Amino acid sequence: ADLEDNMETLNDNLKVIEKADNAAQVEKALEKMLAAAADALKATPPKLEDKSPDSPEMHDFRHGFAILMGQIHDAAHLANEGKVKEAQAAAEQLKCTCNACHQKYR
Amino acid sequence: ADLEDNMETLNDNLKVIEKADNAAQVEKALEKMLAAAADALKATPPKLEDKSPDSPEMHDFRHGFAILMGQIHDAAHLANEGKVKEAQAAAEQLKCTCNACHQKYR
Amino acid sequence: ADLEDNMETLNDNLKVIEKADNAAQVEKALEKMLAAAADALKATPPKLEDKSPDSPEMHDFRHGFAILMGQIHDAAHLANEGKVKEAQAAAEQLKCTCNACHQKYR
Amino acid sequence: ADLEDNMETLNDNLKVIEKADNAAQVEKALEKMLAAAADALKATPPKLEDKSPDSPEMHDFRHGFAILMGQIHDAAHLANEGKVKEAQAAAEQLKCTCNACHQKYR
Ligand code: HEM
Ligand code: HEM
Ligand code: HEM
Ligand code: HEM
Ligand SMILES: [Zn+2]
Ligand SMILES: [Zn+2]
Ligand SMILES: [Zn+2]
Ligand SMILES: [Zn+2]
Ligand SMILES: [Zn+2]
Ligand SMILES: [Zn+2]
Ligand SMILES: [Zn+2]
Ligand SMILES: [Zn+2]
Ligand SMILES: [Zn+2]
Ligand SMILES: [Zn+2]
Ligand SMILES: [Zn+2]
Ligand SMILES: [Zn+2]
Ligand SMILES: [Zn+2]
Ligand SMILES: [Zn+2]
Repeated sequence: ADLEDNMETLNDNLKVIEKADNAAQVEKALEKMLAAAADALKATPPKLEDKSPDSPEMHDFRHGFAILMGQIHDAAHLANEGKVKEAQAAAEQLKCTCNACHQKYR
Repeated sequence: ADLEDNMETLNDNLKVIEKADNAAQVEKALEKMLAAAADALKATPPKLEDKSPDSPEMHDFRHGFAILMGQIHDAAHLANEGKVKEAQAAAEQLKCTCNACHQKYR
Repeated sequence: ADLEDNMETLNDNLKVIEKADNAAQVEKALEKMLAAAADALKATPPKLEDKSPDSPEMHDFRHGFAILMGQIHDAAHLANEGKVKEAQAAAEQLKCTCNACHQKYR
Repeated sequence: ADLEDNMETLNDNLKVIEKADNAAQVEKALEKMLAAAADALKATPPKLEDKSPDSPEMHDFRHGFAILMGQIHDAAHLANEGKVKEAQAAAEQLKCTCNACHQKYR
C-alpha cells in the first residue's frame, strides 16, 4: 500500500481497538497496524517530496515509524497475555507518536 | 532515593529539557531521569502498600518503568547525535507514560 | 522483495558492516537491513507454508523480526553518534537473533 | 548491591532459567535479573575506575545495561504469555549482551 492508505489502516484499527471486547481482537488489529507501519517505513511524505532520501528530515521521518512499531510490538504482548484493558490503553498512548509525526511532516 | 524524590527528579529534569539550549544539557537531564526511573523500579506505591510484591498490579506498576526507561534510552540517543529539537519532543512524549501510570496508581 | 532476497540483503550488509571504515557506511547498511527486515515481516517461510496466518508459529515467526528491527534501530543510533566500533559490535550481536530464527523455521 | 553481587544475581538466575520447569519460575528469575541490571546501571567498573562519569566509555558502559534490561523486559512478556520454551531461549540469547560488555570492560 501507499502512505495514505497505510495511514487509514492504522487509524481504522486504532478505532477497532477502542471498541474491542476481547483480547484476540486487539491482537489482530495490533498486528495489522504493525504491518501498515512497516510498509510506511519506506515512503516519502509530500512535505519532503523535494528532499533527498538521505536528509536528516527523512531519517527523523523513518525514526518515527521505528518508535511506532516498537510500541505496537509491546502492546501486542499485553494483548497476548489476556490483559485487554492495558493493551487498549497502550494503543491509546500511540496517539502521542502519531501526533508528533503529523505535527512535523503532515 | 525514595519514590517521591525519584518522581521530583523526573519532573525537574523534564522541566530542564523543555527550556534547554544545547544537546549536552538534554543528555545529562535524560541520563539523570534514567537513573531516577531505575531507582523507582523496586518501590511499592502507597496505593498498593497493602498489596503483595507478586500482584498483577505490582507487575503492571513495574512494567510502566520498563517502558519509561526504554523511552529515555532512545531520547538520549537523539541527544547524542546533536538532534536537540527531536530529543526535546521525545522528552515531551514521555508525559503520556507518566500520566498513564499516575492515573492507575497515584 | 521476496524472503530469500531479503535474507541475502541482511547477510550482505552485515558483511559490509564487518569490513567498514567509517560511521556513514555502517548507517547506510544498517538502514538497508532495517528495510529488508520490514519487508520480511509479512512473508510465510516454506517450513510453515502449510500452516495458517494465525498459528502460534507464525506469530513467533513475526515476533523474531520485531526483535531484529528494534536491534537495528538501536545500532543505527550508535552509527549516527559516530561510535563506529560499538555499532559494528551491535551488528555482530544481531547474529544471535538471526540464528535463533533459522534454528526454528529455516 | 554492588556490581559484582549484581553480576552474580544475573548469573544465578540465568542458571535458574535454564533448568526451569514452568513459566512462573522464569518470570520471577527474569524480574530479579531486571532489578539487578537496574542496580548495576550506576556502578563504575574497576577497568574505568580512573575514568570520569562523563567519558564515552562510561556512556557505552551504561548503554550495555540499557540493552540488557530491554531484552529482559521482552523475555518476561514471553514468560507471561505461557511460552516457556521461547522465554528460555530469549534468556540464552542474553549472553550475547553479557559477553559483549565483558569483552570491553571486564
Ligand atoms: C497510530 C498512528 C497514526 C495514525 C492513526 C495516523 C493516521 C493518519 C491519518 C488518518 C492520515 C491522513 C491521510 C491523508 O493524507 O489522506 C495520516 C496522514 C499522515 N501521517 Fe499518520 N497516523 C499515524 C502515525 C504516523 C506516523 C508515526 C508518521 C510519521 C512518522 C505519520 C505520518 C503521516 C503523514 C506524513 C501523513 C500525510 C500523508 C499524506 O498526506 O501524503 N503518521 N495519518
Ligand atoms: C516523566 C515521568 C514521570 C513524572 C514527571 C512523574 C511525576 C510525578 C510527580 C510530580 C509525582 C508527585 C510528587 C509528590 O508531590 O509527592 C508523582 C507521583 C507518583 N508517580 Fe510519577 N511521574 C512519572 C512517571 C511515573 C511512572 C512511570 C509511574 C509508575 C509506573 C509513576 C508512579 C507514580 C506514583 C505511584 C506516584 C505517587 C507517589 C506518592 O504518592 O508518594 N510515575 N509522579
Ligand atoms: C541478520 C539477520 C539474518 C541473516 C543474516 C539471515 C540470513 C539468512 C540467510 C543467508 C538465509 C539463506 C538464503 C538462501 O540461500 O536461500 C536465510 C534464510 C532464512 N531466514 Fe534468515 N537471516 C536473518 C534473520 C532471520 C530472522 C529474524 C528470521 C525469522 C524471524 C529468519 C528466517 C529465515 C528463514 C525462514 C529462512 C529460510 C528461507 C527459505 O528457505 O527460503 N531469518 N536467512
Ligand atoms: C546476563 C548477563 C550477565 C551475566 C550473567 C554476567 C555475569 C557476570 C559475572 C559472573 C561476573 C564476575 C564478577 C566478579 O568480578 O567477581 C561479571 C562481571 C562483570 N560484568 Fe557481567 N554479566 C552480565 C552482563 C554484563 C553487562 C551487560 C555488563 C556491562 C554493560 C557487565 C559488566 C561486567 C563487569 C564490568 C564485570 C566485572 C566486575 C568487577 O570485576 O568489578 N556484565 N559478570
Ligand atoms: Zn505498500
Ligand atoms: Zn477507513
Ligand atoms: Zn494475531
Ligand atoms: Zn512491555
Ligand atoms: Zn533509592
Ligand atoms: Zn552524559
Ligand atoms: Zn530511536
Ligand atoms: Zn517484497
Ligand atoms: Zn542514512
Ligand atoms: Zn541504545
Ligand atoms: Zn545496589
Ligand atoms: Zn551465586
Ligand atoms: Zn513475577
Ligand atoms: Zn517482543
